[PDB]
Amino acid sequence: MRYVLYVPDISCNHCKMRISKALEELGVKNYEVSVEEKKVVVETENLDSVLKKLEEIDYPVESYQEV
Repeated sequence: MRYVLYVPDISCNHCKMRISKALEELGVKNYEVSVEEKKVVVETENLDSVLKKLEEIDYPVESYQEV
């Protein structure tokens, strides 16, 4: 299923990568990051694993929502 995280730590361009590296190594297969809108979609079967990974890269998510 796919979820639009809200990651305000992506206020910067370097921050965009921090997520992606950790998502690729998490093993997501469909995702997008936005520094413009401080946002991440992931498409995965355990969202928890993503939200965990986000906190464990120092990037606490505010909220998410399914799309």
